[PDB]
Amino acid sequence: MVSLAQVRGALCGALLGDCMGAEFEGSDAVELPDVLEFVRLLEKEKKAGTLFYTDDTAMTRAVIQSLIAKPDFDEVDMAKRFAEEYKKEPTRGYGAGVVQVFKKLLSPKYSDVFQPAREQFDGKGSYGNGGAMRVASIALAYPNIQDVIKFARRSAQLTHASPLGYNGAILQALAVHFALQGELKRDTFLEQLIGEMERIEGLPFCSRLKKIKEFLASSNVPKADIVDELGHGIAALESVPTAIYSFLHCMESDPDIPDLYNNLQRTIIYSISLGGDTDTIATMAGAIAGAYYGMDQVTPSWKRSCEAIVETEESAVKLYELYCKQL
Ligand SMILES: O=c1[nH]cnc2c1ncn2[C@@H]1O[C@H](COP(=O)(O)OP(=O)(O)OC[C@H]2O[C@H](O)[C@H](O)[C@@H]2O)[C@@H](O)[C@H]1O
Ligand SMILES: [Mg+2]
Ligand SMILES: [Mg+2]
Repeated sequence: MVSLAQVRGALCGALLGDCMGAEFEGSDAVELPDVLEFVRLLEKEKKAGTLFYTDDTAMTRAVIQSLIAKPDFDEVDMAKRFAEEYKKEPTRGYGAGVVQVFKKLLSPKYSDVFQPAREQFDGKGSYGNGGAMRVASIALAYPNIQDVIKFARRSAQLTHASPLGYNGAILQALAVHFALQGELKRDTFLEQLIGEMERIEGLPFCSRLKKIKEFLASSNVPKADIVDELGHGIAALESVPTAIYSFLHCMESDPDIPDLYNNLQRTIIYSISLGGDTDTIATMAGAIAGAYYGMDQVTPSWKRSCEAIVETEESAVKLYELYCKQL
């Protein structure tokens, strides 16, 4: 049985990764030293709430409010909350494409809430990581893996109609789902994910999960190799496996990151140090780590720095009660 500490951990880990990663997003200059300096400064900051969240968290909050309002899952309700959140705070950092989905949903013209997403990119759909950046809460609300898969897919398909986009969301939901199942050994965790994605894809995501297995079996893998083989990009394929790798890697000491940081801290630091799409890779890695290690590794000095931490903690309690009702 999942603990309150795990649901809280996942949501706070997602918030921290977004808030902390946001400062570096789209840098091909961010290096580990920058991130370590940022963290030391952040811990000494006298004012609370100095880091604002981005679209990653804005959409997360909308997903959560939809699940609480309509716990059997209502994609029409969720689409409306996404569109209305966009309209209310359009500057949070959304992808250039997905804005058009929100505009179409806000218009009177579409009865099918999935149709705007299908029309994206000449009808091929978005392959971006926006479906995955917000999907953790599906795994926190629905214990049954079949529900996690079908609702991750549908939640993603409101904006991301490409199989790369919505399979990336499924993968991220499954990573959170398997992280909730306890002391899970690295090898078991990957076997669980590969098992599910082979069925779902069959294989681009499986191929990357296989590379992850190879990397974890090596030592001192340079950042360059991770970036080159897994990616650090806005495409789901180039970010969701990378977030999973970050989590798995950070289950053990990293030679470049001081051991005074706990595993969840290490995970967020490491994620951000890979550069590229840093808010999204760290929000995804942070969700997984939070689910795994729980709220005991979300420290007071870190969490107080984030916009909407109190609202986030309150929403975790509500999600936990939905999870418990689903049992
Ligand atoms: O099919 C495609 N063809 C061509 N380009 C594609 C395609 N799918 C995604 N993209 C690219 O991926 C981008 C993002 O996808 P989309 O517009 O659907 O938004 P999405 O929400 O996927 O972007 C999420 C990212 O946005 C913020 O950075 C946020 O923090 C996160 O990193 C698009 O603007 C395109 O550059
Ligand atoms: Mg963002
Ligand atoms: Mg991002």
